[PDB]
Amino acid sequence: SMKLTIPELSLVVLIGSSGSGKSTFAKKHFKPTEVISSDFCRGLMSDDENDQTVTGAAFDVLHYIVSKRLQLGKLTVVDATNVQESARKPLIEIAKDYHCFPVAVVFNLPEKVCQERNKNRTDRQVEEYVIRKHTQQMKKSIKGLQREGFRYVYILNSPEEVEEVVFERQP
Amino acid sequence: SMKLTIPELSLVVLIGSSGSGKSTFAKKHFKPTEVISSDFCRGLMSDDENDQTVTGAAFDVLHYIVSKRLQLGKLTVVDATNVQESARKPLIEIAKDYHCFPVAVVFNLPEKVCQERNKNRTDRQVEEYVIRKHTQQMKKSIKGLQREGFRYVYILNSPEEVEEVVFERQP
Ligand SMILES: Nc1ncnc2c1ncn2[C@H]1C[C@H](O)[C@@H](COP(=O)(O)OP(=O)(O)OP(=O)(O)O)O1
Ligand SMILES: Nc1ncnc2c1ncn2[C@H]1C[C@H](O)[C@@H](COP(=O)(O)OP(=O)(O)OP(=O)(O)O)O1
Ligand SMILES: [Mg+2]
Ligand SMILES: [Mg+2]
Ligand code: NA
Repeated sequence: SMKLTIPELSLVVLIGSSGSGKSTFAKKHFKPTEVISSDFCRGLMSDDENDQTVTGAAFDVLHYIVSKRLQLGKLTVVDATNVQESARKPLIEIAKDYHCFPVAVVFNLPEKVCQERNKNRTDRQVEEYVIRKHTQQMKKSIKGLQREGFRYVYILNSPEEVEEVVFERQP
Repeated sequence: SMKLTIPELSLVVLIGSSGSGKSTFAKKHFKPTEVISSDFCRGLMSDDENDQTVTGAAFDVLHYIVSKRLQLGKLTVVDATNVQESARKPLIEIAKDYHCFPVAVVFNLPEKVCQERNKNRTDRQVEEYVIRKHTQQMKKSIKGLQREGFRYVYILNSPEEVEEVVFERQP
């Protein structure tokens, strides 16, 4: 197993393209209420599925909910693409403000893997250019993550490594 | 500052080319007794600085000294180049055997920075080809370190980042 150590009070930031398996991973490894997804926050603003017209509001709500959970000392996982630096920075700042370790878990999978899983999704799907872009952004992000403020940086380089993951929480 | 978290009982493996500043870094951050260097272990086998028959035995001696330290629950830093997988493999196994976290600290510095320090060294120097080879090996090593068994992988990408390091011994 790939043992990934996280402190009992952490902000776990999932980083990966649409289709990289973040929400699948989150559900496998964490309790439902520990996981806050951008999709869930969008659904609070709109009964339409994946409504793109409320994106700004959805992410504001995500930040707010995350900050309130950390305030109460509760480990939180952020389930969003997080491939842009502008997306990760507020999470880092929130974590620092609540004296919580931000942790990066990166889904460094080949583009083709996400493109392939995308075409077979039942919930929703995106165009191929979106996953190409997401994958480029993710790859560009990897080097600078520690410097951005992530205390622990876990890069998963293949589906097998993702599968093998086991989290060890330390209090 | 770049805060790098290490458990109280860790095997810290320095990874970097000759000239990358490993020994200097080890001296700044750790106690002299905590640090076991390949140069020291060679010295135990020969006063002759240019002996290559000694290398195997000196690595055996280093592994054993590290083993006995970790068995005694004493944090140990391996000050050797460690740019080859065959050199890291026994270190990881040793850490695992004494239920210690192996930590990788990688001096991901440009070849030219290492070559220049080496030129300016007054204690002992290596040939330029050695540093060219180390740097390529260090670079090829980065991606696989987590998979090799390192529990925390810390990549230092510039002299400034190296200089900014603060170790935090919490877990
Ligand atoms: N390890 C896996 N092996 C095979 N299929 C997988 C794996 N993980 C996820 N999938 C499938 C489930 C889905 O149909 C599809 C996308 O997974 P999902 O977890 O929704 O990605 P995601 O949450 O990263 O995308 P988005 O960012 O669009 O929410 O891939
Ligand atoms: N951060 C730094 N800034 C400027 N000069 C440095 C720095 N670190 C080391 N040096 C200089 C001092 C030494 O004369 C020279 C080599 O450093 P040293 O710590 O001996 O490297 P090393 O331990 O990685 O080499 P080797 O693997 O050959 O033992 O470089
Ligand atoms: Mg998802
Ligand atoms: Mg040295
Ligand atoms: Na130093």
